[PDB]
Amino acid sequence: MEKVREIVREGIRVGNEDPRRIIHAFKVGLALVLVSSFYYYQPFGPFTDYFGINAMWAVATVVVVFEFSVGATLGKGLNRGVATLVAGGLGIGAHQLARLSGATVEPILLVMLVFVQAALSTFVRFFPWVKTKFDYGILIFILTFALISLSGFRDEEIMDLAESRLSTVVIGGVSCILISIFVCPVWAGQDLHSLLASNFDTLSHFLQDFGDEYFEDYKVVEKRKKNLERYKSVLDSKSDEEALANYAEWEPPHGQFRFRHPWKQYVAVGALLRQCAYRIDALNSYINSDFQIPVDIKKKLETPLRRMSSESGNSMKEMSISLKQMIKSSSSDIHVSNSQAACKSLSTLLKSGILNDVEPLQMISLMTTVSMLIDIVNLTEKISESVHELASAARFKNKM
Amino acid sequence: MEKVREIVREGIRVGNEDPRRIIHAFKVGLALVLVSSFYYYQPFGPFTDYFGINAMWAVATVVVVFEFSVGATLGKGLNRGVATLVAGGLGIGAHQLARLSGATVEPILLVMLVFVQAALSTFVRFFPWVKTKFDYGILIFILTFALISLSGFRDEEIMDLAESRLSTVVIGGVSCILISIFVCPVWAGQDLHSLLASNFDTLSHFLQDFGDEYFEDYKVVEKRKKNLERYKSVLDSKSDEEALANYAEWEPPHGQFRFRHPWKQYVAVGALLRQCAYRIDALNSYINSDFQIPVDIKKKLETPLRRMSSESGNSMKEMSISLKQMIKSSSSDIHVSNSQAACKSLSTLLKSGILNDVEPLQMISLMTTVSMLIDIVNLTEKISESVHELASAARFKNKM
Ligand SMILES: [Al+3]
Ligand SMILES: [Al+3]
Repeated sequence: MEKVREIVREGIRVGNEDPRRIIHAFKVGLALVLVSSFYYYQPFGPFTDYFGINAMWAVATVVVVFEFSVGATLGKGLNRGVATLVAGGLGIGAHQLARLSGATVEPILLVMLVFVQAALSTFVRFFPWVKTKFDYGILIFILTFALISLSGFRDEEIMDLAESRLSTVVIGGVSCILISIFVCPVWAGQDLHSLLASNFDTLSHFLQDFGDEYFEDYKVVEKRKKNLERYKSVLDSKSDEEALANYAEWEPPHGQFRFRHPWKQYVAVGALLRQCAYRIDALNSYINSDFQIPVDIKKKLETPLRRMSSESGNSMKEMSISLKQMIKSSSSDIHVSNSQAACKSLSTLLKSGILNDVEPLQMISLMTTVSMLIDIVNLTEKISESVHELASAARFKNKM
Repeated sequence: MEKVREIVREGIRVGNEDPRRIIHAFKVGLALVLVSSFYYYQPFGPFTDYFGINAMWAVATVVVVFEFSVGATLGKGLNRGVATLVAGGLGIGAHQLARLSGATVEPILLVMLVFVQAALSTFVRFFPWVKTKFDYGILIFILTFALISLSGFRDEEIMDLAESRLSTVVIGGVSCILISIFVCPVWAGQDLHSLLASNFDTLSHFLQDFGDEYFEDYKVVEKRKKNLERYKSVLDSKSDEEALANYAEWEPPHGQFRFRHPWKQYVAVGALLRQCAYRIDALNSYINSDFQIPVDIKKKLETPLRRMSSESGNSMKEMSISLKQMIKSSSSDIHVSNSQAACKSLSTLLKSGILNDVEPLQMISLMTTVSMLIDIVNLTEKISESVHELASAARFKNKM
């Protein structure tokens, strides 16, 4: 009874985190009902020959092929389709040759050709190009060749069997793709777009909050969560960006997104934000340490550090705003030039010799923080140029 | 002809990088030949009822289940086995109930139970626990229930069909696992162990080379590769560590490794090395910059920075040596205490005021480098304690 309560509240939070998981769970069952009723009630005619010979394979296709995104099922469906076509042609050819050879060497020769192909294709599944794009196609290539060659049929039956396999894969895959595209779509390109703009938002949050909280019992643990967990969620999402980009390359043009859309540029901007998260991680550790400088030693540098941190935070905020609405923007340029002027003001402040009355270990912590902020300012200048190049590549609208 | 040359040399380098890919490609074809000859020649008797009714499903199982590691195929095989057992029992039960209800409502009630289960299981595939361990088991659960419920057989035939499905999954999976375990094994626990010791080695390489090359046309690009690519290979391997740990939790005890072996501690030590790679990344950027300090300004600090960097490099080297031979070691403690004494010597050197005749922008770069080295020294102290706790958890041998 107790673990029943735990699993129903776990289901409650999994559904509450994204409700499109509930709609995807209904779309899978709808595709199963649609495919099974097509092969049972047989609408236009009582099809025979290869049409209604096998119908468990259509349900196998729909269960395997359906996926949460649109590019995920389109990738699985197109891989399964072309692999079944090619391996079906090679399977009919293998049965022709092995029948032509002999009558008792025929199971021997067929199992040797299956050994050779499997070995050949299992080695090709370690190539990096085939690994990132078409690994499932090579698996279905092995599978379909070994189904057709190692069956116990003959020169007509094999032909019917190959056609049946090809036709039931096409019907199951097309039913999956039409329900995926036309009911409630979950585009992976929109999820990559939203994940990028959310990452910009969390970094802007830390920069403004560092501009305040650098110069100050459960509230300490609350702000500990609010600082640490956000940029630590940025660092652990290299893989999510990689996966959504591989899916979003498969999708058709929808809405605002053009047919050609630069997803590799999205992963490049994600990598630059991860470098900013490295520097933000270093700052956080120093902030949370126990060895803290006396506060007025920071208060003699409190002006241009506040200006640098706040203006780079506003630059990240304006870039996230311009990516959420897909426009070309020029607010980030003004907020970047202000941080550049603040860095030059700090460089003229440091020659004034205001740090000649300070212990050098405090100077170690102080010059670490100044170096981290200068690095983050130059990094946000790079991300501003890169987001501008992404905004011209995707042909964002020119409204502003 | 030209792309043929390109693909054969790509195959040459893919085989040369790891030759166990060639042996795995032979093991897959051997499992296909073994399974197909078992179902064709039918050794002990001409089995009937459920034994030789279906034999394409054994080859489907062997193609899908076989994987490069040992824990990978053991995970796929055990997931497929228990999912086929449970969904077979529920499928026979569903056909019993739907036959008991009516005679014309029976296809309607069967397709509604398939809709409910698919919806129920596709929602559970978003849980994080089920996602990291048993996602393929839930997929085979959907598949086997929908094969048994949506067939056109009746009260005896269904029973034979369920048993046949269960028996051919067990035979294909056991043939895969015995060839995987008993021919040439590729253990994923040994690959995680070797990947950890290699990561320690690349970090030790950078620390010694930084101790030399901090104080100095294609040779510049050569050492650019030799510095940059190593620690950048450390940073991009969070996922590899995660995947090999999930596989290595499935494996039986082999050789030196005990039945209980702490793979989560391996991923914890990998995370601490990734923090060291963050700090090493910051140092590299400064080293490669164009704004360089005049060299004698570094040469007045050249002594304890050399001692700190070299002793932490020797500590990483001794930890990698002790992890390659699986012993408990005490060389890392002496090499850590030397770096601690060097840090205190630097702290007494900085109070002497040798940095009062230097421009403060040069002091910014200098105090950045000193802060990075102090952070790396304290980090290697943490990794030394954590590798000691891993070395007692796994009960390494006490030879030294
Ligand atoms: Al015909
Ligand atoms: Al019987």
